[PDB]
Order: sequence, then C-alpha cells, then structure tokens
Amino acid sequence: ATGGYVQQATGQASFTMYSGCGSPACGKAASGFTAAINQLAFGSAPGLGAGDACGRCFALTGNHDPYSPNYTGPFGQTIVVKVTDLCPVQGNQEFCGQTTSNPTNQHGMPFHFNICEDTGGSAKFFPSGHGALTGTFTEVSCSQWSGSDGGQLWNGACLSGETAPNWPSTACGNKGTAPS
Ligand SMILES: CC(CCO)CCO
Repeated sequence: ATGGYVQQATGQASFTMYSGCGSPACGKAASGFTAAINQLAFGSAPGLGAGDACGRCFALTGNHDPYSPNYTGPFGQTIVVKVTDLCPVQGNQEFCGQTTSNPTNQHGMPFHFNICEDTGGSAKFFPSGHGALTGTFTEVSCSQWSGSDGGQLWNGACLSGETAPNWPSTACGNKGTAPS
C-alpha cells in the first residue's frame, strides 16, 4: 500500500494480549473487542497519527501455540476485533518487528495482532494458560463487530476504516514510510 506498508485483507498472523488500550494510536478507543496491529500493517509510525488499519475489523482465529508446540487444542473462539492501536517495531521485535527488509516476525508471521485484555477480547480468544498463538485473520465488515467507539482524544484521531471496503482501499490513510 502507499508508504510501502503491507496491508492485506487475509493472511497468517501471530497473536498476544496486552493491557491498557484506552488511549491508542488511532486516537479513539472503542468499547468492544480491539487490537493493536504490527507497524508494517498499521500504516503509520509512533507519533505520526492514525494509519490505514485504524477502525478496520478482522476475524481472528488461533490454531497453534508456538510456545507450547505440543498443544492440539482446544483453542479459543474466533473473535472480531476493531483495530485501534499500533504495535511498533521498536520495543516489539519478536512479534511486531516485520519491516520492508524482513517482512516476517520471529514466528515467521507477516502480521501480528495484540488483542486488548481490557474489553474482553483476549479472554475470548486465548485458552487459559496460553498467551501466544498463531493462526489466520480475515478482514470483515464492521457489521460483525459489537460495541461503540470512544471520543476523539486529539485532532486527527481516526477510526474511518470502520466503514471502508476491505484492503486494498483507503480510509484514514497511511502516514510516512513503512519501517525498514
Ligand atoms: C500494542 C502495544 C501498545 C503500546 O505500544 C503494546 C504491546 O505489548
């Protein structure tokens, strides 16, 4: 996509949980299941505002635990998240370090979602005792996402992806150039 970001409607991803998503990189939180996405897919860099992932909805399905590779199930449920946040390359090399020089992370995945714990997504998705998974994602209509958006936290905040056709397409737009 514009900026050299890698933004595909479907693919393979790794998954982790995180806490504290009330002031996320898109500049609006959402009261429903949400995630951060790795920088190369987010479409912006820290401090440059919303990227084109902002507001888009994705169905996430886990089917492997890379840290418990002998585990065959049960996995959690498929969940639909709205992307509100950025997982920067800096400080997140293992899961979010995809760049234009090396477009997969340490688990071989070209995308990563950090599912926010606060609003319940992680408890639905991760079986008890598992904090990292790999699997698939598919961008879906936000008709499949439940909840309401939060208020704008700063000028330029954007969740416009929530009404966009799937990638490739443009809603909030990408900022700057993808990490290398
Ligand atoms: C998704 C990140 C948000 C703060 O940079 C946290 C990853 O643990």
